[PDB]
Amino acid sequence: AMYAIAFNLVVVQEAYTDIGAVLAKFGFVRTQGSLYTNMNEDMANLFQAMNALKQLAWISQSVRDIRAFRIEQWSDFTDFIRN
Amino acid sequence: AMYAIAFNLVVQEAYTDIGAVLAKFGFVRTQGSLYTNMNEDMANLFQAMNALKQLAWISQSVRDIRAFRIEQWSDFTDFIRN
Repeated sequence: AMYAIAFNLVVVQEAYTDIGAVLAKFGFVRTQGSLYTNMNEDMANLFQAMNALKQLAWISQSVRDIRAFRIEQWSDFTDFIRN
Repeated sequence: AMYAIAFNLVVQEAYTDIGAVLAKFGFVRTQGSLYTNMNEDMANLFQAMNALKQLAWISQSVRDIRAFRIEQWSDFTDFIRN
């Protein structure tokens, strides 16, 4: 299924870099904003991504809000908008 | 259900004007350039997208725009902030 991670930071580009690096290790790529998606893997993979983030000592003081969710009915409106 | 709109722009700026149109159909910016509405249906999302479409300049200045349903919305803030 399609899993997604979205967050709010308080820190910038470096933190976004280091978080993106941890998430890339589990197939989560920045798609549209501060939204990281993985269209392939399951919940165990999402949970390993979230454990890997926890490991980063500084993330608890830089992340205000972090959401993970399943995306369904992923739909492209780019053409619907470009007329 | 929970619906969301995510986009990539090229040219806070006109995030204001898109956000204003989307706020009219209950879509609020929640986490980045991600606008969410927990409440309404596909018809509401549809007229939100028509409302964007009518903006003259949005064709030049949107590269990618997705809409989708969110399920299993989960809060990992406590999970992380330990």
